[PDB]
Amino acid sequence: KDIATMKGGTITVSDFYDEAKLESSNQSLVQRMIIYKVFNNKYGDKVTDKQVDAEYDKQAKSLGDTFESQLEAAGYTKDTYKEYIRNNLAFEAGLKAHVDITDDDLKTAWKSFHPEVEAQIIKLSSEDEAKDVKKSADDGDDFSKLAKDKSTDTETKEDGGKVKFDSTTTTIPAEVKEAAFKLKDGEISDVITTTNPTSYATEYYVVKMVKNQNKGNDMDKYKDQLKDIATETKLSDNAFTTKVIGEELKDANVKIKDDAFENVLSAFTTT
Amino acid sequence: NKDIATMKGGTITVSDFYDEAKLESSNQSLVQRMIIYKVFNNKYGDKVTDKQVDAEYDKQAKSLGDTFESQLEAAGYTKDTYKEYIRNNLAFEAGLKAHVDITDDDLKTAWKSFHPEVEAQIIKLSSEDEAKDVKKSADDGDDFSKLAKDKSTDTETKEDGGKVKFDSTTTTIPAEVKEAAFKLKDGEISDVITTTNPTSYATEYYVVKMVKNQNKGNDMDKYKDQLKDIATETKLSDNAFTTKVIGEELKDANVKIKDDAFENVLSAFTTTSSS
Repeated sequence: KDIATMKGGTITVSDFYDEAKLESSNQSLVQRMIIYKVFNNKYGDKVTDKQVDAEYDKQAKSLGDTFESQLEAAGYTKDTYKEYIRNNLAFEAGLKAHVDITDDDLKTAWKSFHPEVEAQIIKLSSEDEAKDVKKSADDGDDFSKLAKDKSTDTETKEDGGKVKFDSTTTTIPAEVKEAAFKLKDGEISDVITTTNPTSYATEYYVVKMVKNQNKGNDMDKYKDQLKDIATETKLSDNAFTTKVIGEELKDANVKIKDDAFENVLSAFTTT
Repeated sequence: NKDIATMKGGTITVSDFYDEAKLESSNQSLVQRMIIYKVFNNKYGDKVTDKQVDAEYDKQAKSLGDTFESQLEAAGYTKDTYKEYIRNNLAFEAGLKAHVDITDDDLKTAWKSFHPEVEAQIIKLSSEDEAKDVKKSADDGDDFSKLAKDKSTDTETKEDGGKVKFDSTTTTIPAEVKEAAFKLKDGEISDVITTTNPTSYATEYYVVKMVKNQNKGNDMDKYKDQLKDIATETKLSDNAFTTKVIGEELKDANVKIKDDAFENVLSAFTTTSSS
């Protein structure tokens, strides 16, 4: 009840509500809170604790030893950042449940798909460093040796910079996939400038092609994964998700009891 | 707690809303302001009257049209509730004012760029030719008042013969205008004057006739009441100032945050060790 007190006067949760319920930020909030609840009641069974754990783990290693404490900063606990993860997973489950892929959808996926290749990567923090490296590889230093000695991708460095990837591989920069796929077997890239998911990560890279793969004609060979890429595409359209969310709110018979949020769903329940 | 909404298996209560909202940064700031408002209201509230609330409401209302009434429903406010906001800011500023102790220096600064009240006439034109034409007219003769009535696009002043009274502090008059105006001797007509603003960006032109200029002289004591005013208004907008004052009043009110989720909400005002 009491959020704070002072000489003559108390501020309650109720007093806080009456103010907050006006704020735009809280319009958006109660919207999301309704959406999450509806999708959780419907698609929540499709999401497992294992997958929540998995997603937590993923993002945690991808965000430092400080993550634990970066959540204190964002007001979250562990168990409550999971709750957010569990909300997003059931949400996307729901969207996925409304995907019906078309021969067009597939064709679009295809047009820019590349199948899995084996390659070796050296990553450097400098431009000279990578320029210097490419000359080395030109001379004929063993790739794996240069990789072992130099690559700053500690992920791959001990293995001779061996990576496997396709057009969809997320951990690998776009400028890299771009250059790599061009290469014939045993051919070494030029230097490659890029940006990473960081927001400023201006890395450089050299690449050796181990096993390139041509995709051919009959797209049916890669139909299982084309279905996938295609599905991921739709899940990012707002025309799509708007519609889907629209449908599910209708399905769940959502009734706004507080006049203050009477308008909160209007973005969906409309023509 | 009340239900905010319901659906097939599931209710969202105010309580459920709270536990989520109390994390949001927006709501950090909110409970901050709400604590500050309450503290100043308990202390300086008597210094604010319903009349002054009404006054402030009225002011802003006429300054927005038939829009306003309905622009508040848009911002989630009622009339009764927008008043409560006005009453919160008035008691806030009351409190700040209560901590102003002006210095000889404060006054001196006010003085340095003060000009006392002058009587003048202003014609506003939306063209450059129009105003160039006008200045020749005033040069010829014809009553200033007449030219003002016929031409000035400032419907504010147009019916009065363009009579304005103002000083250095008058906000409704463009600074490039006050600049040119104060230079003028009595009965002297300005040159054309280009300027800005109005609707946050524009290019108006102005002609000015000086009716009664006033020199400020030496003894700054003559204008002590209004220098104190300018000075007071200056302090009320210093952050170092207001921070300190708000700091003090929270201390005075022995504010205790009962929900760990806002434990940090007053920290901007809790001055501590700095070496």
